[PDB]
Amino acid sequence: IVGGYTCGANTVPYQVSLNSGYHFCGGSLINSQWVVSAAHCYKSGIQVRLGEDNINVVEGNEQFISASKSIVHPSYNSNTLNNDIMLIKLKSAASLNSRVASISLPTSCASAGTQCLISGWGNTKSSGTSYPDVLKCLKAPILSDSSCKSAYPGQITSNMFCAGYLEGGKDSCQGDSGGPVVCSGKLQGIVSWGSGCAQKNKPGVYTKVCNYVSWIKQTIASN
Ligand SMILES: CP(=O)(O)c1ccc(C(=N)N)cc1
Ligand SMILES: [Ca+2]
Repeated sequence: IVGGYTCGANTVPYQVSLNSGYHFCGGSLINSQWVVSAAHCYKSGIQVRLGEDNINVVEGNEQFISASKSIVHPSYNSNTLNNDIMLIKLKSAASLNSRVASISLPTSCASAGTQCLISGWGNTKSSGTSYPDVLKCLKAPILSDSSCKSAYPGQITSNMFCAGYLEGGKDSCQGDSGGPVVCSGKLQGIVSWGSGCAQKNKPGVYTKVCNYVSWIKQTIASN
């Protein structure tokens, strides 16, 4: 997260860190046994870490659980990043309390103009590199599909939306990938891609979760 603020420990309870020896992507807890992330975050050997603030210190509220299975969307295209969404089932259910909570799936798509909360442990600079130890947050609006398509000609599909500031300076970044975009208490997006981070006229591109609700529910109902 470039240009954001320190969230505060456990103030984003559905935020997860995907660890394979080190933090490599974010994700969101959608029920006690399932996590949603970006398909471009896929790897074998994922350990899911819940209840994290400082990912380098054990502070007392963590639950580290291994994944028993991961399911990349059937239509994921790694060249275009269309359908950049994956499901990860945990080996055992997480214990839910006020600091580890699921985030509700959307019942409708959110509109341009809606303000959302984006969070993650990714890079905090647009030029160099500086990864934070504690969770960063950014409030940003969903942009209109026209400006989104204007910023990225021939690249935005109906499964994507832009959120951010055209002026630059505030955006998600590398390391935030797979993380949540929550608007009015519902998971609306997944940190997916963008050109560089926080550049002028290159807002962040997010997977449009409302389009995948049926696929998520039935996949979890059969696995
Ligand atoms: C494909 P990725 O995971 O490296 C990524 C994700 C988000 C951005 C951004 N918001 N500018 C840039 C790159
Ligand atoms: Ca920790």
